[PDB]
Amino acid sequence: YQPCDHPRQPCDSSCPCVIAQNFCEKFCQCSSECQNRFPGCRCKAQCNTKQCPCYLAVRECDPDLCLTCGAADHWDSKNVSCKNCSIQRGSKKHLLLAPSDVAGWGIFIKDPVQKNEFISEYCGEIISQDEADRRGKVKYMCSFLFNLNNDFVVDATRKGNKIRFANHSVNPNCYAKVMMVNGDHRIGIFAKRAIQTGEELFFDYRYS
Ligand SMILES: [Zn+2]
Ligand SMILES: [Zn+2]
Ligand SMILES: [Zn+2]
Ligand SMILES: [Zn+2]
Ligand SMILES: [Zn+2]
Ligand SMILES: [Zn+2]
Repeated sequence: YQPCDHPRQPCDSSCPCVIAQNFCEKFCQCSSECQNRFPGCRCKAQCNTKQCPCYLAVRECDPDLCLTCGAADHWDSKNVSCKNCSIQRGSKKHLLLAPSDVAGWGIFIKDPVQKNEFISEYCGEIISQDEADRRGKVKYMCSFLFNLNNDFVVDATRKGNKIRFANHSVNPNCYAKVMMVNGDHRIGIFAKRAIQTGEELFFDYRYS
């Protein structure tokens, strides 16, 4: 997002964040106490349903703001209380790269997953469709990209992780969410429906 910077002035009717109806983010130059900043949550635990303000706003919990859910207990890795810090923590479901049951190379999940559960971060560079076109004109052995939306693309060619091998389908069982993660947009992969162990993962490359 576009950070605001209006020294010695609050984030009022003249602040571009307030005008564009967006929260001020980590890199905005307003006070830490800016009323237009995201308040975080005060959940008991989990943070993986619409009852969590962070989850509802497509944001991971912030260790400096989400002080009660377990987001600040960053040293813990087992049966974690906040289920909305996985991208930050580098946690993912166990995945297997193997020949696809359809064709080429595929991804198989090794843990059962519920509808809308987080699977893995999809690593890569978020680039504009203009930079994606520029790259596609001029290359590597094999490139890995998908469309996030009408303006942005994720290129996993230079900075990807295993999940980049998950095949395309117009009837996918996975989807991507562009999420706010400690001031940065990062891509999360979630189950579209409940998936059982051993199932091949697919997502729609046209849009997610
Ligand atoms: Zn502002
Ligand atoms: Zn701002
Ligand atoms: Zn502000
Ligand atoms: Zn929460
Ligand atoms: Zn939170
Ligand atoms: Zn949380």
